Amino acid sequence: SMKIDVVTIFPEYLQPVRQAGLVDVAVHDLRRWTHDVSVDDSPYGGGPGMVMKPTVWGDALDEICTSETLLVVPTPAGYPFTQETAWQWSTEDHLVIACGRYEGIDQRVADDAATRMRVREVSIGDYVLNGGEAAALVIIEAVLRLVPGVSLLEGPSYTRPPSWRGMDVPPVLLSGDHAKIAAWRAEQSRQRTIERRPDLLGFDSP
Amino acid sequence: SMKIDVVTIFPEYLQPVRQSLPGKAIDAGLVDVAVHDLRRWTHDVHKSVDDSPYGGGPGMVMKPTVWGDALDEICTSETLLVVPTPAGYPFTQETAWQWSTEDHLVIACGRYEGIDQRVADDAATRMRVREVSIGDYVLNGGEAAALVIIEAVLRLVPGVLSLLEGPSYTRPPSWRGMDVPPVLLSGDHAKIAAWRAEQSRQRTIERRPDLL
Ligand SMILES: COc1ccc(Cn2ccc3ccc(-c4cc(N)[nH]n4)cc32)cc1
Ligand SMILES: COc1ccc(Cn2ccc3ccc(-c4cc(N)[nH]n4)cc32)cc1
Repeated sequence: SMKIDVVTIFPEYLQPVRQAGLVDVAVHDLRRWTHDVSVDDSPYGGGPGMVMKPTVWGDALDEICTSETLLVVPTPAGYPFTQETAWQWSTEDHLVIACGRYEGIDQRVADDAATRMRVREVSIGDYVLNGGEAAALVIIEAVLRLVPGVSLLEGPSYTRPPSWRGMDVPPVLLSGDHAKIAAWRAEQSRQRTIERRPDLLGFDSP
Repeated sequence: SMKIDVVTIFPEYLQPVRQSLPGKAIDAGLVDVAVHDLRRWTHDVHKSVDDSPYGGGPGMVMKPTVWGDALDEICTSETLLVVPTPAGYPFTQETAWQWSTEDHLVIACGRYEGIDQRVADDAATRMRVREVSIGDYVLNGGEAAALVIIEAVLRLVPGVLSLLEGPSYTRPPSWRGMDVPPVLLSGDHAKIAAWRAEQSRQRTIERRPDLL
C-alpha cells in the first residue's frame, strides 16, 4: 500500500498518471498555500532567473508530510535515480514529490524538511527539464511497476510474420531450441551493451 | 521551425505537452506537436498492436506491420526517428542540443516488451533512426520518455517553452532558523563566484563522483 503526493504549480501536467487500489496518487497545487493576492523571487548573490521561495513550500509540506514521509525532490543536481532507487522506494508507505519550476527551490526547503523526515534530491538523467513535473511522472512510473501486487541491455525482439519486407526473423528464434535461443539472445545483449552502454561492463564511455 | 509527431497507443499521455506550448510560438510557426493513436494503423477488427515473441519468453512484442504502416505515413527521408527503449544509447543534454535544430522529429512510443526490431532496422535504410534511453531505470513504455525528450529539446529551441549547480536562495534572509549564507549578501561578487564554485565542487564530489 503506497500513497504518493505530488506538489506542483502545474497540477494539469500530472494528468498522465491516470494512464488501482494498491496505490493512491494525489496532486496538489502549490499555490493553495499562498496568502497574498508570488512563489518566486530573484536569487541572493545574483544570477539569471528566479528561485522558488521557501515560505510557500514549508507550509505545503507541513500539511502533507509526516516523519515517515520520503520527500523526493527532482533536480539536475540530484543523486542519480536508478533502477536500484526504484526498488528501494517501491516499499515506501508515503512518497511526496516536490516539483520545482523557474531555477529551482530555495535550498532551505530540503534542509528544513531533512530535520524531521528523509529527503532525497534526485536527477533522472543528464539533461535539463523546465521543471520537476516530467521527472515526477518518470519516477512514479518506474516505482509503481515494482510495487508488490503490481546489468546488461535487452536484445532485439520479434513477432509475426516470420518474413516482413524481405527481413527475416533470425532463424534460431524459430528453431524451438531453448539452449540455442538463450545463447543467441545472450550474444545479442552482449553486443548491444558493448556498443551502446560500454560503461555497464566497466569500459570507457564514447 | 520544428514538427514533432508522437505515435502511441496512449495519446492522452502526451496531452499536457501540447498544453505546455505557448500560443505565440505556435502562431509564429516555430513548433507543432502532433499526437497519433497507433491503432489508426491496425489491420483487424480487434485493433491488435501486439503478438507473442518469437523464441518464447514473457510479455508481448509490438507488431511490425502496424508500426511499418504508421511510420510510412508519418515519416519522410528528412525525419529523425526517435525510439525510446531501455536498451537505447543514452539521451543527454548533448543529444537534446543536436536534435533542437531538426525540422522533423518522430517519436515512436512502444509498450509491452517493445517493438519488433525490423521496424527500426527497416526505417534506418531510408532515414536517420535513434534508439535512446533516458536513464538507468525501466518504464512501462515510451510515453514518459517522449515527454522528457520533448521538454529537453524544445526548451533549447529559441522562444518555444562538468559540475553540478550548487544551492540557491531567495527571500526571506532568515527562515525557520536558517540564514542565507552571508557571503551572498556581501556585495563581493568575486568572492561569491568562488563560493559558488566551491559549493559546486563539493556537491559534485558527494552526489556525482562519476563526473570527476
Ligand atoms: C540553474 O540550473 C537549473 C536548475 C533548474 C532548471 C529547471 N528546473 C526547475 C525545477 C526543476 C526540477 C528538475 C529538473 C531536472 C531534473 C533532471 N534530471 N533534469 N531536469 C529541472 C528543473 C533549469 C536549470
Ligand atoms: C524486457 O525489457 C523491457 C523492455 C521494455 C519494457 C517497457 N517498455 C516498452 C516500451 C518502452 C520504451 C522505453 C522504455 C524505457 C526507456 C528507459 N530509459 N526506461 N524505460 C521502456 C519500454 C520493459 C522491460
